Amino acid sequence: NRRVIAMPSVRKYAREKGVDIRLVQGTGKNGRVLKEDIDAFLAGG
Repeated sequence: NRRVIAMPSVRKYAREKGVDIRLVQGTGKNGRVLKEDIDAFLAGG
């Protein structure tokens, strides 16, 4: 197995944008992928 440190909202996010939290830049407590983390993943440059 391999549980991810994301929230029910962040999941919908990656599901609505097409991103995979599993590989997002989780900066939250204990590497927690938050909304800002999702935007950061898709953003950059």
